[PDB]
Amino acid sequence: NYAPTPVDRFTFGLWTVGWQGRDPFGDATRRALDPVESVRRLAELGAHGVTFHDDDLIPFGSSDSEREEHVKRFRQALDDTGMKVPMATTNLFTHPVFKDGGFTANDRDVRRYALRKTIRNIDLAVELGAETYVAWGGREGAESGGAKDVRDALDRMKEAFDLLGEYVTSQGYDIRFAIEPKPNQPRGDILLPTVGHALAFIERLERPELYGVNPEVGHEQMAGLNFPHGIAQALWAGKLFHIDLNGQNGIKYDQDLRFGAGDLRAAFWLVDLLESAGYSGPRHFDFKPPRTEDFDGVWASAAGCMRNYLILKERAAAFRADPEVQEALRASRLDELARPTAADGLQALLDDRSAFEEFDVDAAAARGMAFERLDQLAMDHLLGARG
Amino acid sequence: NYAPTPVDRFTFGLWTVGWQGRDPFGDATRRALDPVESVRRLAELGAHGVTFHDDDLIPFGSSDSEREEHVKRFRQALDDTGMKVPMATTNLFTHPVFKDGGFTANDRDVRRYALRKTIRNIDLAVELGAETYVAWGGREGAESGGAKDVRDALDRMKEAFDLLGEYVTSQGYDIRFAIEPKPNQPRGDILLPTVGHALAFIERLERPELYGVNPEVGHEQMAGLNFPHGIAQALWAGKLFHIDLNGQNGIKYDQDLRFGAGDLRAAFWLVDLLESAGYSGPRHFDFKPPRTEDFDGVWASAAGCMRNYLILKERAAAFRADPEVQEALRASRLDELARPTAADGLQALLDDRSAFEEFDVDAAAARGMAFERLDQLAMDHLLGARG
Amino acid sequence: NYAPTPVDRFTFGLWTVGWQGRDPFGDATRRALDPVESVRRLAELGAHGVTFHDDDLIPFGSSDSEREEHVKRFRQALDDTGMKVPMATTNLFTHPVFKDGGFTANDRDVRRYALRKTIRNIDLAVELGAETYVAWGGREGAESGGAKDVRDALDRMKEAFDLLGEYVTSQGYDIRFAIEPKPNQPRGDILLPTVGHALAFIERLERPELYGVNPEVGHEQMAGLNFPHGIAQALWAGKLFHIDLNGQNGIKYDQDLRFGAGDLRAAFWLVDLLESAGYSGPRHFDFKPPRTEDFDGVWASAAGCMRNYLILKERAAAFRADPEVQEALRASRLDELARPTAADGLQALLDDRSAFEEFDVDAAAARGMAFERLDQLAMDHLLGARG
Amino acid sequence: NYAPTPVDRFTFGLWTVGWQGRDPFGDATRRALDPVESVRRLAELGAHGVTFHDDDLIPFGSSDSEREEHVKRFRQALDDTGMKVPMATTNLFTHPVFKDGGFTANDRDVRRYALRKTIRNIDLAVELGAETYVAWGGREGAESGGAKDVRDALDRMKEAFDLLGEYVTSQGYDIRFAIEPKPNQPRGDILLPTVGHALAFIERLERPELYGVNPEVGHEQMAGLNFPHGIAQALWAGKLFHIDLNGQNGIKYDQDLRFGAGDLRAAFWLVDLLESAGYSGPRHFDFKPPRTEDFDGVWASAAGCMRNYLILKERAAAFRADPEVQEALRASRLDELARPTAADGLQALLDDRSAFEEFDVDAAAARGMAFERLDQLAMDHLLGARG
Ligand SMILES: [Mg+2]
Ligand SMILES: [Mg+2]
Ligand SMILES: [Mg+2]
Ligand SMILES: [Mg+2]
Ligand SMILES: [Mn+2]
Ligand SMILES: [Mn+2]
Ligand SMILES: [Mn+2]
Ligand SMILES: [Mn+2]
Ligand SMILES: [Mn+2]
Ligand SMILES: [Mn+2]
Ligand SMILES: [Mn+2]
Ligand SMILES: [Mn+2]
Ligand code: NA
Ligand code: NA
Ligand code: NA
Ligand code: NA
Ligand code: NA
Ligand code: NA
Ligand code: NA
Ligand code: NA
Repeated sequence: NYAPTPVDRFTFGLWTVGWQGRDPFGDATRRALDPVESVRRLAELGAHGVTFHDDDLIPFGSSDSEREEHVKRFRQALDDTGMKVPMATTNLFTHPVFKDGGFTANDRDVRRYALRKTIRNIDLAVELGAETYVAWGGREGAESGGAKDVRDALDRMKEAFDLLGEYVTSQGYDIRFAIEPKPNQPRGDILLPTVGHALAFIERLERPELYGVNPEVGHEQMAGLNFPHGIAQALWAGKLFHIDLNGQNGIKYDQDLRFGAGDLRAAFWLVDLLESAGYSGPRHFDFKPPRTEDFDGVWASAAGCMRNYLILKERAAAFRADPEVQEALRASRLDELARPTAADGLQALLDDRSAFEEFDVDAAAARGMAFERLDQLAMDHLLGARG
Repeated sequence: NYAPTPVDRFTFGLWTVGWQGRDPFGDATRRALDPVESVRRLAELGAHGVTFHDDDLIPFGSSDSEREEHVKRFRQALDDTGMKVPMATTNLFTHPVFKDGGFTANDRDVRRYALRKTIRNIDLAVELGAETYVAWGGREGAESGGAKDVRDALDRMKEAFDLLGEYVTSQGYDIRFAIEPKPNQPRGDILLPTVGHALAFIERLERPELYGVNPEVGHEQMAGLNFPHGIAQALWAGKLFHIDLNGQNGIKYDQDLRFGAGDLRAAFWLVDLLESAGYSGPRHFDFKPPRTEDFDGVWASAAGCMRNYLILKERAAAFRADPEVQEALRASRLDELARPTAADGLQALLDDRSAFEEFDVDAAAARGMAFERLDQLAMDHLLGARG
Repeated sequence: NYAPTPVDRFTFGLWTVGWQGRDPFGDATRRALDPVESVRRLAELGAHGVTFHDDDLIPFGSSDSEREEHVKRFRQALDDTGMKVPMATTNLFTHPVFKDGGFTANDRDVRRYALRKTIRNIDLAVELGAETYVAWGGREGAESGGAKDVRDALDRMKEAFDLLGEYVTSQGYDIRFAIEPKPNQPRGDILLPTVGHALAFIERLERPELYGVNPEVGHEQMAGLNFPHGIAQALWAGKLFHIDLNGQNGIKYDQDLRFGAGDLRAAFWLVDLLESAGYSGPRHFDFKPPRTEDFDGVWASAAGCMRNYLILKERAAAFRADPEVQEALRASRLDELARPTAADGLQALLDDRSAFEEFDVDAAAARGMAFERLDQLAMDHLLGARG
Repeated sequence: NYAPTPVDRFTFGLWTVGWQGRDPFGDATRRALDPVESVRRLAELGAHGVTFHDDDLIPFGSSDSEREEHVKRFRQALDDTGMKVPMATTNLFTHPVFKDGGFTANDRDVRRYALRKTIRNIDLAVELGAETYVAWGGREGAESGGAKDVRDALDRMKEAFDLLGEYVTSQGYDIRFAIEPKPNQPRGDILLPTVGHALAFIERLERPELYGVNPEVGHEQMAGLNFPHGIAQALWAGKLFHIDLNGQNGIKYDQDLRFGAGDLRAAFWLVDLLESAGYSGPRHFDFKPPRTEDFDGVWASAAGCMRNYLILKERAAAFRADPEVQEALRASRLDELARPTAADGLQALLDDRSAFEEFDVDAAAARGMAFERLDQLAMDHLLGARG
């Protein structure tokens, strides 16, 4: 049951199942995986595709001949399996040169290098067929207040993204960018810390249509925010270009648990929203099998990501299709929420005594919302406990 | 020392010093204050002005004659003291009718009433000379996932703000709106939970120039965010129309401590930013004297808000003016952060071997940022411990 | 299905279903309930009993004749329904006199009054058959560092609890005390903020056997802690005298959602633990139907508390009984965790070369824990998705 | 000014200034330091001593001859500088063998090895003169609910600490143990997550007098707790055997900022408490110079730890010595908090009409606490802004 197929568009970063287990306090617990291995194993589980940072696919500092051979082997694995590469990204965080940032490093020479490193990988992403190019500015930020003038940093961040937009336009590429917010870690505070901040920033770019967000479940939850709500705002803005799925237990370091772990009910409401809205992008997992696991546990954890999505999809669909739930949604006036407040226009509203002088506030206030019965129907559907 | 004067533009909500002390678990500990009392006492402390919700000034349900008398007494107090009213707002949260929201209530009749209540108070705000009209949508949100379709709610929120913009335009008013984000409380999750989400929303309004943000120190800190960083993004966007100053100890219920309490170093960096950027708006305190206090403690707490701002202003100015700090800022390359990455343009960057093939990443990575010495100079300045 | 019976020992505070909906920002949305109404309605839902603060049952300041009549009516309702009263507590938080605390108020006269108020209610609790007397010191704490010397406050808190222990001993009562931790709210920080702090404090009382903890799901989660882990430590100490069940979404104000809401997987692991350990006390709900609800929603929310416990009980039992899970637990060495490390004793351990010189650390480190497969079996059982 | 001397008992872990800068997302930014270098540089800054994990001083897997040479060089550096070694600890977290724990690993063979590794290092600690042996069980815990039976794990943790107590007793050593709590990171949840949980656990050990706590500023703040309050409870229990000083910005990953950074006012109240209580142990810094820094920044950050302690010590002493503050403390009834509630005894309290029938609750409730004026005096003293 719940068997994923490539139809489901489940994708995984090479760095997810390939995470060797080094953490702030601990050495690696697993050997490095050859990307070819990961492609073949993920395909066997029913994944649709993989994603990569430049330096996951091509060791940093590789010669041109080494680069070609790494890409050739990877492409053979993709061809052997039918796996796709819908998204790629740049590693602008691991190498010590990026310790104060890539695009917003105080040192101008580093900012220029970061751009050149990204541009090289955009070309590769396009060659591999990627539709989306993600940017996670994990080093953009500060541990202290004097270290980073945020207005200046936002100017530099806009300059960088504008140059990248000029680049893809000039090359006729169809790829689009997706900015991945995170509130903190590894920097004390990261610039563009939430979906909202990233959406707002995009509106100030020179070609805003080329940029959207890549929200990650656990990152919004590191600020204690409601991930489904943030996804709804991104969808409302037309900016949900990609998504990172995982689990998180609240306000902690970024745990990258398998999807469905962490906040299970938020996972349910997320899947309900994505499916109801017809989100058509990859269902991408940015997760880490815990370092307690051997490779069998790696593949079990990856399989669990997809399984949990599919269980939740089934339960959310059953919730929405249940005539009792539809009745409860009407009892709670969800239908009214979807209707304009004043399609009659401002003057009609101002002239409408039913909206003021003759509005019976106490009668209105007496009406219960019936939200608890609705939510218990949702719980019963999630748990398969209807009756 | 540190004596406030009206020049400093310190303002207070009537509901701040007037908070009677009722909390989720406790009855009022102080009697209600007459707004006239608050105006006169705040003036004696050196405040510049006050702000109000409609229902702080005019008891809910007042007749037209009662409304006129309350306003007349208030205006006499303002005239007697020289106090100004730079901002007003609507109470769309206390009355039970607003239990599921004002502008985004599921019930359409409530949404219409909320708009009419706001419009009535915009007229009053203009009559009292207010430049800014704040909206804190404290009831907009949900405790459960099925209760609120966030895309539909954002449609309703946009409709409401668009109607208000049409209203002020049609009346020729110069007032502008400032949306106040909060992540949660009293709703389980509040819509537009951070400065970023509010900034992003504004960009989708029909007349975006009429709307900005009213960020509150403690509200961003309830999501664990960096308040100075968020203010910097608002300033970068040209949207810091007003600000609410207070203190908060991290991820808790909204404490509304006096300004300077809570995160003291964030208060320092905030004042540094506001003063450096030349923010010209009110320095408004949205705080609550703790319910442990009698009225002498109320006025002590209000005086402390202003005193702490002025101490921090002095220390931040001394930091920025210190030649040793200026040297440290250059050592940390803050000057370079402010210079364009690639004013030479994209093609020149692509052709620049110093940005890629000839960039010595290891030499760059070896350079220390000297951020710790800079931050210790900042600490020494804050504490008045230079030497 | 999942129909509660009095056998299940589900209990509710009068103040739960009776919460009128006043919050930090909002007036009551529901009328007050007569305790008799609540007893009868809860009995109809299959509850076993109720609990009370003194001032929930007897209006503060009642005359002796009024007190007798309130108790008489309540006892008739209990007799009419078969409902029990297993626990009672004192309200040492609502009245303004308790604004700085009850037992740890700085004012000695208030501390003495708090003790007398508690003692009066202990007598009533015993008359009603209560086995446990809870103490939630919600006002014990501070908003500022100078206001409360915590060592002195702990001396006063110990003195108070020691006097209460002397009292019940002197009267020959069998009741025992259960201290309810909370980290913050309504005080900026509350004394004894977690299960651990309360357990540690109890060990320093003169008659430690008379005192245990009353942990509340949401309170530990307000510190981001693992509630099942804390319950395990309380059970390990022999101190889980009572429990408060509800839901919470992380680090926020105390939401008191119905049980099962909030962190659903933590609710699953909690029920698994309570049932596996044979916890024999009340399954008490300290929750608040949201203020959006009318009375039908109140009773739906209360019914949902019990329903969710029973669903989770079924799923946890099925998990533990599944031979595949039992195999996975052995694969993950849960059996070994339960066996002594060194029943052979210290000298044998020191002499055992297999524990040091001949321990193959790399072979040990290569063994995977298989925790992800175990956790996915747990997820499948919770969701009823085995297959 | 504020120049540290060995008199001040400032100590640093080798792993603090020696942290190479590897984080969850980034490679090392600094070369490894020879412990001899760190001892000499710290001495030059005015430190009193250093501390070590076994594997900071002796590379893991060293031969007996290598071990002797590393220790000999270290002891020469200590002798050359006058630096002391007051505390040592075991690394039971870095090596992959400890991925599920040391003392509470599910695998019994690992638990036995962890004990043997600790015992070997206790012998070395004693030889170097350490008074305290710290245990930070960073790997004790879980990412999933089924992986770790917490009651069984607590049994294993007690067994381990009891064996260590038997060991030191049998050898006649005067060293004592200090358990360091942390709520999470690197495990999803760590056992003994707070000072309270550790204090409670200690009470159940066979020789409780041999064990205390080593609380760390940032670790309690990762649960949003009040660090000074927790230190007060540890002092009240007689269990503050050692302390780790650093800074943290709230509920995040463990930042290990220099002391004084993070929550500055909590740092002030901590120093006030330690000095007022006469804490006589090391003022130990467990911090990490940010990876942005070169070695000059490492030493600046270490110097800043000590400087900030000394500034705060001065300001707290001035606060306590100020006759205006002493008056404010009396106005706020801090003197009364320190006096017994009922030294007259239970019967006298029960017979005292002034404690009940004749207690004027409304007159008591009208008295203000004057906590805000007290706290503003504290702020003025911290900032050196009295006047
Ligand atoms: Mg629709
Ligand atoms: Mg500039
Ligand atoms: Mg067992
Ligand atoms: Mg004393
Ligand atoms: Mn992540
Ligand atoms: Mn991601
Ligand atoms: Mn607030
Ligand atoms: Mn505000
Ligand atoms: Mn609660
Ligand atoms: Mn409770
Ligand atoms: Mn730490
Ligand atoms: Mn430490
Ligand atoms: Na700039
Ligand atoms: Na979209
Ligand atoms: Na709509
Ligand atoms: Na602005
Ligand atoms: Na005392
Ligand atoms: Na127990
Ligand atoms: Na056991
Ligand atoms: Na002590």
